[PDB]
Parts: sequence; structure tokens; C-alpha cells
Amino acid sequence: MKVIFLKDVKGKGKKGEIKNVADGYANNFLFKQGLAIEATPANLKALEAQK
Ligand SMILES: [Zn+2]
Ligand SMILES: [Zn+2]
Ligand SMILES: [Zn+2]
Ligand SMILES: [Zn+2]
Repeated sequence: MKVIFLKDVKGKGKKGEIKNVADGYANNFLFKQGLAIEATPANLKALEAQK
């Protein structure tokens, strides 16, 4: 699934990147720890507002 990285995650992604990752890794690690959010239209809008 496509995510937006909020923080660098070594080996996986860098803050600001939008990219595809394994679903289990997004669900159980990235989302759980606030390291990325789902790359939905709503989230991109909200994120751009908060930047
Ligand atoms: Zn999926
Ligand atoms: Zn940082
Ligand atoms: Zn970095
Ligand atoms: Zn946010």
C-alpha cells in the first residue's frame, strides 16, 4: 500500500517520500509508530495544511 513517510525509516524510506510498502509493515510498524500515514487524497490535503 502507498504511504507518506513522516520520518526517515532506515532501509525503507525518507521523510517526505510517497511510496509503496508491504501492507503488514505499514499496519504493524509504520502506522503504529506514527512513522507514515496512508497516502489517501484526504491525508495528503490534511498533511499539506499541517506542513
Ligand atoms: Zn494492500
Ligand atoms: Zn526528522
Ligand atoms: Zn534523512
Ligand atoms: Zn497528520
